[PDB]
Amino acid sequence: TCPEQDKYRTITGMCNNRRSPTLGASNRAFVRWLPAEYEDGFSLPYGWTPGVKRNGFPVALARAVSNEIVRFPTDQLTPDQERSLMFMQWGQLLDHDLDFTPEPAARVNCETSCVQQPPCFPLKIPPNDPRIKNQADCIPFFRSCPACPGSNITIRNQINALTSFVDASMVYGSEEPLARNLRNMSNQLGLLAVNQRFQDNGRALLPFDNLHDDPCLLTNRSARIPCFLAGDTRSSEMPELTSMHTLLLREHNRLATELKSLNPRWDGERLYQEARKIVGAMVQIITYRDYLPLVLGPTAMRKYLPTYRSYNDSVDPRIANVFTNAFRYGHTLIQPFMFRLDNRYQPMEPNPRVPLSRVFFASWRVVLEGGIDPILRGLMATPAKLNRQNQIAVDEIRERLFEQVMRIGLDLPALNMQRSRDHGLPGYNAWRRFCGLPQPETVGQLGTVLRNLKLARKLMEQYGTPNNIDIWMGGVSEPLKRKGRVGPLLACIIGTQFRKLRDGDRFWWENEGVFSMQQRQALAQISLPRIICDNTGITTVSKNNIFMSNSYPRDFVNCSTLPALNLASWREA
Amino acid sequence: TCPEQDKYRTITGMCNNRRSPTLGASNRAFVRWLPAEYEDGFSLPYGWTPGVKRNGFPVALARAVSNEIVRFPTDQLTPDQERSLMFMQWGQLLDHDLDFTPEPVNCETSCVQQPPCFPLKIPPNDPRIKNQADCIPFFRSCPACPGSNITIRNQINALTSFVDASMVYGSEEPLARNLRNMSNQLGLLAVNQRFQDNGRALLPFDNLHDDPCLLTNRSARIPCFLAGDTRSSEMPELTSMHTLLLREHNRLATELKSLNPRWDGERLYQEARKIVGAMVQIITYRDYLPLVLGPTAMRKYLPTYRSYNDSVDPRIANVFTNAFRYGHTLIQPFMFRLDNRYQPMEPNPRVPLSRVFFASWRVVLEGGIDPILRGLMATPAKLNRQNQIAVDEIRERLFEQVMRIGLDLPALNMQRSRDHGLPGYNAWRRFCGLPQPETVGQLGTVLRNLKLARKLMEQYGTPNNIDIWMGGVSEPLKRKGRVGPLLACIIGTQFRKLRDGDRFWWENEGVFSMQQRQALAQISLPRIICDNTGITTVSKNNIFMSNSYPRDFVNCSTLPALNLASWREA
Ligand SMILES: *[C@@H]1O[C@H](CO[C@@H]2O[C@@H](C)[C@@H](O)[C@@H](O)[C@@H]2O)[C@@H](O[C@@H]2O[C@H](CO)[C@@H](O[C@@H]3O[C@H](CO[C@H]4O[C@H](CO)[C@@H](O)[C@H](O)[C@@H]4O[C@@H]4O[C@H](CO)[C@@H](O)[C@H](O)[C@H]4NC(C)=O)[C@@H](O)[C@H](O[C@H]4O[C@H](CO)[C@@H](O)[C@H](O)[C@@H]4O)[C@@H]3O)[C@H](O)[C@H]2NC(C)=O)[C@H](O)[C@H]1NC(C)=O
Ligand SMILES: *[C@@H]1O[C@H](CO)[C@@H](O[C@@H]2O[C@H](CO)[C@@H](O[C@@H]3O[C@H](CO[C@H]4O[C@H](CO)[C@@H](O)[C@H](O[C@H]5O[C@H](CO)[C@@H](O)[C@H](O)[C@@H]5O)[C@@H]4O)[C@@H](O)[C@H](O[C@H]4O[C@H](CO)[C@@H](O)[C@H](O)[C@@H]4O)[C@@H]3O)[C@H](O)[C@H]2NC(C)=O)[C@H](O)[C@H]1NC(C)=O
Ligand SMILES: *[C@@H]1O[C@H](CO[C@@H]2O[C@@H](C)[C@@H](O)[C@@H](O)[C@@H]2O)[C@@H](O[C@@H]2O[C@H](CO)[C@@H](O[C@@H]3O[C@H](CO[C@H]4O[C@H](CO)[C@@H](O)[C@H](O)[C@@H]4O)[C@@H](O)[C@H](O[C@H]4O[C@H](CO)[C@@H](O)[C@H](O)[C@@H]4O)[C@@H]3O)[C@H](O)[C@H]2NC(C)=O)[C@H](O)[C@H]1NC(C)=O
Ligand code: HEM
Ligand code: HEM
Ligand SMILES: *[C@@H]1O[C@H](CO)[C@@H](O[C@@H]2O[C@H](CO)[C@@H](O[C@@H]3O[C@H](CO)[C@@H](O)[C@H](O)[C@@H]3O)[C@H](O)[C@H]2NC(C)=O)[C@H](O)[C@H]1NC(C)=O
Ligand SMILES: *[C@@H]1O[C@H](CO)[C@@H](O[C@@H]2O[C@H](CO)[C@@H](O)[C@H](O)[C@H]2NC(C)=O)[C@H](O)[C@H]1NC(C)=O
Ligand SMILES: *[C@@H]1O[C@H](CO)[C@@H](O[C@H]2O[C@H](CO)[C@@H](O)[C@H](O)[C@H]2NC(C)=O)[C@H](O)[C@H]1NC(C)=O
Ligand SMILES: Fc1ccc([C@@H]2CCNC[C@H]2COc2ccc3c(c2)OCO3)cc1
Ligand SMILES: *[C@@H]1O[C@H](CO)[C@@H](O)[C@H](O)[C@H]1NC(C)=O
Ligand SMILES: *[C@@H]1O[C@H](CO)[C@@H](O)[C@H](O)[C@H]1NC(C)=O
Ligand SMILES: [Ca+2]
Ligand SMILES: [Ca+2]
Ligand SMILES: [Cl-]
Ligand SMILES: [Cl-]
Ligand SMILES: [Cl-]
Ligand SMILES: [Cl-]
Ligand SMILES: [Cl-]
Ligand SMILES: [Cl-]
Ligand SMILES: [Cl-]
Ligand SMILES: [Cl-]
Ligand SMILES: [Cl-]
Ligand SMILES: [Cl-]
Repeated sequence: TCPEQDKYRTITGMCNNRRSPTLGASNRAFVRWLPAEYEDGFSLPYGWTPGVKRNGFPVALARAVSNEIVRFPTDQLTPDQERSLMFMQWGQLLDHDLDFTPEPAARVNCETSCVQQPPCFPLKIPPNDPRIKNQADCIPFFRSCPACPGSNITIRNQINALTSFVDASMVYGSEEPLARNLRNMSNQLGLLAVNQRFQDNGRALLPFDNLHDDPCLLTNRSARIPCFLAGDTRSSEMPELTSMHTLLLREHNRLATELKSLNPRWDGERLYQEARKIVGAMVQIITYRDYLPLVLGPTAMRKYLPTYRSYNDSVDPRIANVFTNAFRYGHTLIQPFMFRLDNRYQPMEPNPRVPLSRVFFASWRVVLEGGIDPILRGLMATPAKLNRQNQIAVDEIRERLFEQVMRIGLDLPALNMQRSRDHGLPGYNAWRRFCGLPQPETVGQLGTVLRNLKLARKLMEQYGTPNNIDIWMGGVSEPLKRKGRVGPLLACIIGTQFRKLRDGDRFWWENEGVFSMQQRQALAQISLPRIICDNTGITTVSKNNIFMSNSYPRDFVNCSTLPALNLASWREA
Repeated sequence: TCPEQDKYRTITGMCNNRRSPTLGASNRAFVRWLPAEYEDGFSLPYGWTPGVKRNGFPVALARAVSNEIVRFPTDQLTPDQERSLMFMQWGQLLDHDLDFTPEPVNCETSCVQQPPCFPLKIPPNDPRIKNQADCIPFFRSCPACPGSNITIRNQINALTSFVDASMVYGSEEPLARNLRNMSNQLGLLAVNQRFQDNGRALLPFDNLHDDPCLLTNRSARIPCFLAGDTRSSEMPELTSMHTLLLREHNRLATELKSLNPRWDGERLYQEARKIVGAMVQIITYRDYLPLVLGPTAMRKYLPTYRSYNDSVDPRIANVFTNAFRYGHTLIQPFMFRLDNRYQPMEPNPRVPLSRVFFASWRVVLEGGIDPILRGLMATPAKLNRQNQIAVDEIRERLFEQVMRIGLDLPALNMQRSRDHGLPGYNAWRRFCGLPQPETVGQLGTVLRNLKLARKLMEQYGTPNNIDIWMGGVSEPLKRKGRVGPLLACIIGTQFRKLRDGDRFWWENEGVFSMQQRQALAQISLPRIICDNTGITTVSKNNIFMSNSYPRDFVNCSTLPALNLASWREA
């Protein structure tokens, strides 16, 4: 059973909820907000058996839907005047705090075969594909690991390998073996392990991982730079993400250092926990104070996230299956380059803009092409992409995803849609209904909902009914909320999820007993610009709201102008 | 994939809901309305490991709770002036339409706590069981995902959730074909080939490996019956109702053959089955449930039907399997049999319940079903009172004749809720939007009974830990109902989903013609008894309320029969 008193989070999230102690813990099934919809009722995804209809209509190929609706010419790309690319990157990093859906290891081999045999669910290629002319080819896809393998009885559900809580588990890990390996066990300073072979202008980099089949090595053979080791396994997927992970590692070590000065008699354990506790609170505050309001807009923010009252032990904090797909809205924010800038915020030469298809798993570009400062600068001073109904997502992810390290480039929009079918998620209208929103039955009604009859027509041509529209596709097709970057449906799902992660987290930073009133006063002062200042060689940063500020010099200030975190109230006699 | 058109229910309930076709089908996990509460978070029930507390307090022995709170002296028993014993029996029969939770080696003879056994420990100073090294046998319910460290243990419903008379027809296709008369093209159910009840049909016999009905008598050598549900023989009153509905099927198939001579056996079976199903729905929702819930809760939880809603989940909830056991408080300690003058039928007009369990011989050799049905109609149910919860015939002597020791059904109810990982009273109160008492004083207010509140806190320590059955049946009854607010909410909520989420609900456009629905509105359970037994005087009005001979009785000739005119075809 659970300790009747405790001071800190467990690593796995076990015991956050004392009455049902696995809720929000790692390696458990997702909760379902709606009953699953599988071709055979309990296991096989729609699109599995050729010729089998969904709810009266043919299943559209995920790749076909991507081609006809998501595809757009890259020269048309609209930059978001009101959002930085840091808005995109915080979303990915946050996602990697919340959910990871494990797949079986490459092994019959889904990566090299186009045979549809468990556990493979390859994406078929439509006729007249702009890229893949051989229709006997396919895009690789492994089905998500089931919670109960080989069962006839259970309705297939998938697994979340992370703690659902906003607890910085992407830094500290969600399993105890990994969480100990991430720590510096050389001394009693309560530090996280740092790279022993390289530094970034004197500052720390993430340790290297020891992988059986390391993909970062494939991106540059001569460089011989492996993937990094972090709390989450996807830390090296793009260098912008790596940058944020690195930034938070440093911030942990900085805090543990300052707490050692302040409380000299604290051992390594106490320093680690207390630093971890703060980093967690900082991720909560940036997310709920700065990030989410700009996702949802002010109306939805009031509706779905009213003022915090207190912890409610009857609120289920698990990640919902649908959330893993809906929170992928952020794929519409992705620019087709990685932007690097020098200390004058000027294109850092020789390669200021690297195509995304050449940065995936390219840990070598962090170690050998100037560290994280140029990348963080690019995030702060470049605009996000804007989602528009005829410019949904760029070809660097739709045509060339992981191009360097796979037999064929993937299509992330199409994977989003195959994945929703794999997970047995209901269609657009079922989720509309779940959210208390009107459900369009006809092309005209869908036109009204989308304020776009052209797009409504394309969707009905693919899907036949709005009942069958894949949740991602429908969600991101919707016109955006005032001062937000999602439509009503995604607002509802995302809002609902984050409310539960807050109200049902016993260690929420505002919950009575977690922090003293003076510590909460102090924590209210933190910001992400400040964290960049404290832990990089950057001295000019974005004005608050870092997710909106996107134009040099107009939206920038000196580091000296910003309030630091005062750790005075953490001192003990 | 589901047939895009169909006329009749599948046997398994597959394809009722076309978007999620397993919903309400047989042999699937229960739905959870709340997250499970297990000692280890995912599998072990509270009370499993000695010394491990629940939510700050020791776990009370289920048998101790039964002894201190459920036990009452049988001479104090209060009869319900407003409810027949038929009200009790229809509840059990309906339950056997909705849910059966299957179990799996050594649990029947061993008191060692080793999976899958979860034996009930005996407290000191037990009124009945003096040997503290003994125990009450208990098998844990089967898990949906055996041996998993990942999944939160959930249990299985072997029946169709729908109100579809699956206790008559079966919930699996092998069994459903064996229940049919495949000798001819009349669409009949199989009847007993060795015995009759004054010329009328009895249920076939089952072929069981370990048949308990044989143990009851022994010289009589009468095995258990075979029905849609495996529990048909558990008491003869239940057997009577099963038998009654078998006859009613065969009667309807007969009349439809006259009316439509060119219909084959399949068409007759399905069309008769369709009617019997509608009759079970109508008696349940029109006659039964209003008297369970009372008029307030009935309006709240079961407003006027509109139409089928394919987004309503019709699965049975895990908690319902335990909450709907409220009907154990309605059970009288005798089986009552009456002759055609409604007078004690000799020999043995009142048999102790501990001598009727699995006693199929008493149907075949002691006068058939007419005396039993008469006893149900003309005897009062027991009334649930806070100091008279459940009788010792089920608390002390359950299944005494057919196993090594008498069971305690109230205690099993409570061990079972822990087995299933159900939250305690307050979590369910909260789920229902009801106030959650934290102190003995608040619990006194809620129960309108400070004495009972004190006893419960002595056992449980907090209202958070009170077992759902125990808490539910402790609550004062609603005006003109026989459950409190919490059970009203759970039961009401469940039956609303079974109605609004059933594609084959009898009022749903397209199931029956408008003329067939006019005709079906006329059916009643008294009528069904008339049509299919040698009984000619039956209960008035609301059979579940009518409980006193002659005051509440009428002649069969006074009642309208079911007009099958609108079932005729060219
Ligand atoms: C601590 O947090 C608990 C969880 O709250 C939910 O999650 C949090 C994060 C917020 O988003 C909350 O706003 C959200 O509600 C709270 O407990 C919940 O309280 C509500 C209100 O009393 C309870 O609702 C009641 O549910 C009864 C049972 O029926 C429910 O379940 C069925 C199957 O699950 C489903 O068919 C029903 O639709 C219903 O589901 C609820 O729907 C309503 C509205 O869409 C929601 O408000 C509920 O959250 C849903 N619950 C679930 C579990 O999915 C109903 O009978 C009852 O409504 C009846 O009475 C009211 C007036 O009395 C009438 O308006 C209405 O006509 C109806 O007849 C009510 O809806 C809910 O079950 C509780 N959840 C749990 C886990 O117990 C706590 O209240 C909160 N405590 C504090 C101090 O803040
Ligand atoms: C756990 O935590 C500890 C403490 O925080 C980490 O210790 C650090 O290890 C790294 C790498 O293993 C060291 O970096 C190397 O530094 C040497 C020279 O060290 C000197 O200069 C430092 C510069 O600021 C200075 O801090 C050092 O002072 C400390 O150490 C001395 C002597 O032990 C001690 O007495 C003092 O009191 C201080 O504690 C010292 O003056 C440098 O030569 C190395 O160069 C490498 O890289 C180059 C390429 O640029 C390569 O070409 C070289 O040949 C070589 O490979 C390297 O930069 C760092 O000095 C350590 N810091 C401290 C505070 O001890 C430890 O790593 C953590 N473990 C894990 C797993 O994270
Ligand atoms: C057909 O039936 C559908 C299900 O009906 C339910 O069961 C039947 C038998 C009745 O009891 C009925 O009353 C039940 O509703 C029905 O769909 C349901 O419609 C409601 C209302 O639109 C939906 O509730 C809304 O849900 C969203 C999402 O949150 C829910 O899920 C989370 C996670 O599980 C829970 O924590 C929440 O408590 C919710 O349960 C909510 O965001 C939303 O509340 C917000 O918006 C409303 C309206 O503005 C505000 O009043 C609130 O304060 C919030 O701001 C609602 O709670 C429900 O999800 C939905 N269920 C399904 C399965 O879709 C359907 O409408 C019926 N249709 C017809 C045609 O008859
Ligand atoms: C490479 C990828 C990115 C590069 C910038 C990227 C970005 C984001 C943002 C901005 C997100 C949210 C705001 C976000 C969320 C989630 N993603 Fe996505 N993403 C990249 C790559 C992937 C890939 C590949 C997947 C898996 C696709 C598949 O179905 O096979 C992916 C998923 C997700 C996801 C679900 C996570 C999970 O539980 O497994 C998000 C919530 N991303 N990304
Ligand atoms: C013998 C038993 C009965 C009568 C002589 C009897 C009566 C009822 C009524 C009147 C019910 C509803 C109003 C009702 C519901 C449910 N019961 Fe209960 N019951 C008798 C015996 C049992 C036994 C034995 C069990 C199982 C005991 C255990 O848990 O160890 C039992 C259960 C149930 C039940 C749950 C059924 C399931 O899903 O498996 C009801 C809904 N009854 N009974
Ligand atoms: C088990 O079943 C047997 C029947 O198979 C039961 O035996 C029966 O007991 C009754 C007791 O009244 C006998 O009734 C008697 O019948 C005779 C002849 O008409 C009559 O003279 C007596 O006055 C009385 O009415 C019945 O005949 C007898 N049947 C047989 C075949 O022996 C037995 O009692 C059952 N087990 C029990 C209840 O312990
Ligand atoms: C199947 O149905 C037939 C016809 O309804 C049953 O046959 C009758 O059986 C009774 C007694 O068992 C006989 O006395 C009648 O003379 C038979 N009637 C006819 C028309 O043949 C048959 O027994 C049924 N089978 C089962 C298993 O119930
Ligand atoms: C692979 O990594 C090497 C580092 O090992 C990167 O480049 C090297 O190539 C640059 C390209 O202009 C040279 O200017 C560098 O001096 C050189 N560095 C070393 C140590 O050899 C190389 O560009 C990477 N390859 C690709 C195609 O990106
Ligand atoms: F640890 C993890 C990181 C990323 C994931 C991703 C989840 C979505 N599906 C694709 C997965 C990436 O798999 C890859 C990527 C590059 C490769 C590779 C396989 O073989 C050699 O080069 C899974 C596990
Ligand atoms: C689960 O854990 C138990 C208890 O230690 C172990 O005996 C069992 O073999 C494990 N099984 C699986 C399938 O993970
Ligand atoms: C039923 O008919 C009988 C005659 O068989 C008659 O005496 C009796 O009064 C009728 N009604 C009632 C209520 O018993
Ligand atoms: Ca987490
Ligand atoms: Ca049924
Ligand atoms: Cl879901
Ligand atoms: Cl290293
Ligand atoms: Cl905040
Ligand atoms: Cl368009
Ligand atoms: Cl700078
Ligand atoms: Cl439940
Ligand atoms: Cl037989
Ligand atoms: Cl009705
Ligand atoms: Cl025996
Ligand atoms: Cl009392």
